[PDB]
Amino acid sequence: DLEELEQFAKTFKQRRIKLGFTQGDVGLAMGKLYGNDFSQTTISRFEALNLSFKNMCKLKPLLEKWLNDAERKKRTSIETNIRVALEKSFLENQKPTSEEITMIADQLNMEKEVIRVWFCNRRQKEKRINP
DNA sequence: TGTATGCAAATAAGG
DNA sequence: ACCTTATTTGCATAC
Repeated sequence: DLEELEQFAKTFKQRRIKLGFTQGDVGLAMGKLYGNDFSQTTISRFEALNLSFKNMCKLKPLLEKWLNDAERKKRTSIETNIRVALEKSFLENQKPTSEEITMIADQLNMEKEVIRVWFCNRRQKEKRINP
């Protein structure tokens, strides 16, 4: 429930730093503990209660565990120019075909997947511009 | 050097 | 497969 997490977040911040652990370590420690590591950003945000109640309830355990006991694909950096060609392409055809997508990943040196996702995100951005 | 944060990739859930 | 939709999560960078 509410306060329960309110506190856990706090005591966790104390114990963590006292034990000589940066959010950076804490994140990556869970890496060699569960598979998916957590960037410093997520750790910081969890401490500052800067996350959704659900995400907060989801993360408490994982962390809480780590605390006492101790006592995902890499983000593709879409470059400015590729982002442009992508935008150009989108302006011509919003919902590209699988093969078309493949064709683009081919001409733009990047993984096919990063493109399908971009086209889905773009269609989402588009909705926020024209409901 | 550690920590905060804005933008946007990537994801989970359900067709 | 692969979509929409809502949300989770990390890069990059300025305190």
